[PDB]
Amino acid sequence: PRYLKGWLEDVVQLSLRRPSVRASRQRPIISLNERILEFNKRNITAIIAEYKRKDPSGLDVERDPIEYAKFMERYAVGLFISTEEKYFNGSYETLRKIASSVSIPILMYDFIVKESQIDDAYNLGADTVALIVKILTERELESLLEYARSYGMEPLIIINDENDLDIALRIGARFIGIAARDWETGEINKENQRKLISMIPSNVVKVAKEGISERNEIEELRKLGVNAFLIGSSLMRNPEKIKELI
Repeated sequence: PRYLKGWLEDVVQLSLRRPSVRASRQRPIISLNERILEFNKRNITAIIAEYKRKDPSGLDVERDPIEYAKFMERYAVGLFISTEEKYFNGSYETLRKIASSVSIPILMYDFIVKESQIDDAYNLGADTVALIVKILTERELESLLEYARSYGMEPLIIINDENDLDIALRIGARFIGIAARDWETGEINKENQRKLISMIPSNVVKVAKEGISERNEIEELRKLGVNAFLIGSSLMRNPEKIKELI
C-alpha cells in the first residue's frame, strides 16, 4: 500500500492481517455496473444503499442486516456492505448472510490491499469490490483491478481528486466512484465532486459516492452524467426514504 498516516494507516495495517475465508460461491456474479446501465436505460433512478453499522463520522446503528437487505432488494440498484471491522463494525459473516438472502448486486466495501480480500469477496457472495486509489500504489491498483476482473467483477475505483482520476484512467478504470465528502478529514466539498465528475470520460460508469440526500440534487447530477448514487447514513436511519428518492 501507500505509506499513510492516522486512521487510514491503521485500517490498512488491519487489512493486511485479515484472515481469508474458504468457501464455495453458490451465487452467480450479478453485475452492479451492468444493472446500473439497465436502470439508466429504463429511466429508473439507480440508488446503491449502504449497510454499515458504524462509520468514522459517528454513525452508530443496530438493525437487522437481512431485513434491511430484503427491503432494499425491492428498490435499490445494489447494496454496498461494509466489512471493515474496527471503524465500520462490519464482518464477513454479515456479508455472507446478506448475499445468501437477496438477488441484487452486492459490493463489498473494505480497504482492499491484498488479493485474498478479493478472494474473500468472491467466496462470500459479493459481486464486486471497491478499490481506493489513495491507499494503493499504481502498480498495486492495476494488479488488483486485473485480479478482480479475472473473477468477472468490475471493481468500483474510488477517487478523491484529479491526481486519483489521472491514475484511474491510466489503469483503464471503467467504473468510478467520486467521493463528495472527504473520507478521512470529513470535509464536505460538492464543488470539487462536480468538477471531478465533469472530467470523467462518457464511457465510464460514474457513481456519486455519498454527498446526496434529496431528489432535486439527484436530477442535477444526473444531467451532469452521474449514473448512480451511493446513499448511506440517511437510509440506515430511515430505509423507506429510498422510495421518495426514486
